[PDB]
Amino acid sequence: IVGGTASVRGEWPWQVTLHTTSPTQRHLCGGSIIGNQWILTAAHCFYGVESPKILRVYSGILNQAEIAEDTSFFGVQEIIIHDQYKMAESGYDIALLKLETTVNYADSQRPISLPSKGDRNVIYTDCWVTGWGYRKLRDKIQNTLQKAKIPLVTNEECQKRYRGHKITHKMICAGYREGGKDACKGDSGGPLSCKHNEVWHLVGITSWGEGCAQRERPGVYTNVVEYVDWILEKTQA
Ligand SMILES: *[B@@]1(C2=[C][C]=C([C]([C][N]C([N])=[N])OC(=O)C3=[C][C]=[C]N=[C]3)[C]=[C]2)O[C][C]([C][O])O1
Repeated sequence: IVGGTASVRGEWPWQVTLHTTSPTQRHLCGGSIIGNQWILTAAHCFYGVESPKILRVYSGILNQAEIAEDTSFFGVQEIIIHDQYKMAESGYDIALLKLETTVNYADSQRPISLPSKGDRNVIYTDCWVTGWGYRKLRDKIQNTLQKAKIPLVTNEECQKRYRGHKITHKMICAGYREGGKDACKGDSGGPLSCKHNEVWHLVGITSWGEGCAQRERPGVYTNVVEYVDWILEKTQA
């Protein structure tokens, strides 16, 4: 997260830090708890991941320093990638992680409500992107969970900033026309949370962008509401 600040413990209880143990353990991507056994994240996070066995999900985490060899974690039983996904910039950058065990909710770890199709007309004015990603470019994973408030931008306006891409209705962008605040490497898969009527919604999933926090280069996120049907179908035993 570029241009953000340190988060408060338990402030983003749905945020998880997804790690890979190969070759040696490290943060790989962000993710959001959406069910007692489900994490919603980005599909491009699993490039090269041949098996869910090397994945480890950590919830109720603020600082990466909290994570040690003796720290409890959730194993991944199954990785579910949307069957139409090819690459982040093409859309369909969404994936589900079925945990080997159930998450016991608490103030430090609880789910985030998915957006309702009857909210597409709703205009979010209080959205934040969070993560342990780079603060600058060519940097490194941060210790403390960073947060940054970022206004959404219309797709028509986003399309203007990405003339070489096709910004579909399954994508949603956010950023300041002057840059400065934005998601960056390591923030992938994390949530874009908007607070509407005292309730938090998982509006988007950090997917891609051009560089980090550049002027006239809004971050691009998966438009979660466009996938509630997909999510139901895939999480229904
Ligand atoms: B992801 C991941 C997250 C962010 C980025 C960013 C784009 N973000 C944005 N502007 N909203 O791009 C870079 O940081 C970047 C791009 C090109 C050259 N240098 C840096 C990219 C990727 O987080 C984990 C990673 C795993 O695949 O994906």
